[PDB]
Amino acid sequence: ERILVVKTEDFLKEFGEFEGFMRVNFEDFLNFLDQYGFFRERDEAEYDETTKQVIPYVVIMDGDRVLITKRYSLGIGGHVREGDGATPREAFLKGLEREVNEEVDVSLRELEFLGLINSSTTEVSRVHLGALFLGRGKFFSVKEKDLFEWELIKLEELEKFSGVMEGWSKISAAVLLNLF
Amino acid sequence: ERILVVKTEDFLKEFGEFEGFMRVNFEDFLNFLDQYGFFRERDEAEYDETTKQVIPYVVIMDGDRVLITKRHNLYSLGIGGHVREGDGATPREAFLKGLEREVNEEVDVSLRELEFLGLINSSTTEVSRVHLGALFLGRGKFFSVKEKDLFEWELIKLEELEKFSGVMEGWSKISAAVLLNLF
Repeated sequence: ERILVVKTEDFLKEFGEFEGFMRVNFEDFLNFLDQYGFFRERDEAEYDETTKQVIPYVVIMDGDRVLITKRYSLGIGGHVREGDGATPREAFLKGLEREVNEEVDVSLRELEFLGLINSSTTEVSRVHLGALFLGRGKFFSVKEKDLFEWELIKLEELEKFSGVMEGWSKISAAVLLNLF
Repeated sequence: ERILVVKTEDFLKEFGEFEGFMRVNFEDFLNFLDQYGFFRERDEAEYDETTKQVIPYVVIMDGDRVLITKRHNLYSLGIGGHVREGDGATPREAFLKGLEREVNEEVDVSLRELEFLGLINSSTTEVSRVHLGALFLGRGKFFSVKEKDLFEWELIKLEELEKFSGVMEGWSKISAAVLLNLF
């Protein structure tokens, strides 16, 4: 499984040093992936902070409710695979679609890029770069019952729930609440 | 007490939208203060998200140890305060003296470099949403806290800071993450 990465060094040169979330221009991010993105074996990428794995991270909203899942997580993330597209930008956009459709049955109406998530507080977060989207649509079901439980919570309740969340979910909760 | 503030619209225009910490150039920031900074009554800024109160926020390191303080009482990392109108003739001048004053009111230290690291902008609390943090690392000799009946302190090794960051909140937690990544 070869997956999409960028050199952390190139990421830092292009977007600067930040911890948490930062809004960026989507065109600029896609241009960045085409210029600096490459593919590596997941087994070598997982432990090597030389690179950051590019992770589309989609928060699903159905009306005024946001989907949260437990194995709580606010976003649905996955890797971008070499086979997902001819170029890093194409692979990214197709992985975004595939990634979400693996976990849930949803009819998306619009997907909005919000920005990037970069955090350094765990071994795993240090080897990941998140591309945060808000996916507005109709939620039908989760694809695998033995993998995930789900809840659809109102934004009024997200304030409460984000206290029991960690990492990217916590950051994404803060961003979503501030946006609305 | 009239204190240094900026309009949120001016802040977002200059620095954009972020949640957490972002590195910025110190000169650019000070220029930003001179261009957009002004002073307003403190009590009347607490209830207003139209403006952000500029808070110098200094993490102190003595050798390879970092200062943690504690007045539920969380451990905290960083000493902050408001910049007062009487600290200087301009926003930049008031900031720089207020930065020094702010720290000296809380602790007895002798600091080499104040290294400006960047800005903290978090929206997770009422106080957070009206505060803009200017994060510095001050390296020096730490002697004591000014008010020993208001705070306890500990100097912890940097390899212990990850543990403490796990139980801290707010700007302390963010600042711990920034410092650990710098090292």
